[PDB]
Amino acid sequence: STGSATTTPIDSLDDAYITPVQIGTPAQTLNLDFDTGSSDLWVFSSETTASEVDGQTIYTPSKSTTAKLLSGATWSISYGDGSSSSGDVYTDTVSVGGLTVTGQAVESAKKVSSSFTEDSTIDGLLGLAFSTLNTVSPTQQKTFFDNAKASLDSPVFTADLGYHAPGTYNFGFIDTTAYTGSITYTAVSTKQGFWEWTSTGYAVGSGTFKSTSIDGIADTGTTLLYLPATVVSAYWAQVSGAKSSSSVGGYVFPCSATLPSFTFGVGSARIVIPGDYIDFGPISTGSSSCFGGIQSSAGIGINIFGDVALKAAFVVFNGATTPTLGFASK
Repeated sequence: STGSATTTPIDSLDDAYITPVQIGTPAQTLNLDFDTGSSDLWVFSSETTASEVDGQTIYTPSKSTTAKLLSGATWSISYGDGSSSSGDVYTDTVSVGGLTVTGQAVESAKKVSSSFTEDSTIDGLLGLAFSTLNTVSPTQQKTFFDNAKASLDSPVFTADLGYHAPGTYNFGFIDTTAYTGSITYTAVSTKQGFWEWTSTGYAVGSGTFKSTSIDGIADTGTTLLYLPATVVSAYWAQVSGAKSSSSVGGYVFPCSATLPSFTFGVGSARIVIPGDYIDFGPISTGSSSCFGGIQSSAGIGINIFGDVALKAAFVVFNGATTPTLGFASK
């Protein structure tokens, strides 16, 4: 089997992407944030504290003839941005782009933190990291991809995120029309539960490539590109007036600037992020200070190849017995 679904930016900055997902019988369609940096499929629901729902579409398990309470199971998750959610668990039928999994754990939120409530466009998350990170207790649950893998034509999914435009998540096949050149594959460590790999270096604009190993994660659920402070300083030093602002929380730059591109290495191959992809717009409405798309990871503990980086490539998440990542230009 295969599946193919369109993923759409939630706003004019590409802050996140939502993909329609069918849950239950008859189908209830929710728009979920596919997140290769976490491993829980959780939704706003009829159980969510009413004051914490503000415009989202909810899953109502009592209206699904295929829903079953997973007795005793609870979940609770906290993300790198400080947001969180928790609740109980049902199993139900879940379909993405024509690909159906029966018995998928659907984690029903009883509580969500303010940033989730405040974002009316995201009805939940669909985790695509390794199932060892799933938070369900006392019996850990598998991701949608893990449950689907054996049925897929090939044990892979691909992320093709657009710049200010829709893109595609495919399951079970590699669309050879969706990229240019060849796909370069690189080793993955699953020891932390992430799609963790080592970039071979970077360049700023037309500058020379610096060969240096940068360990990080391919994370569709993080907006920006977080890299070591040395790399990020080298980038922003090429932008007149750019500076790190402790009050804003990162590098800002004059909105009048034209930004240089940023290249990262994948083996001997190179992925170029155009300068425009690094512009996240005014820090507050009407400001002439703009927020940068490349930021320091120094306070995180891990480097993160988020959407800013991933949207410049066609990315293969290869879930073969030994997982690997593939990157192609497009």
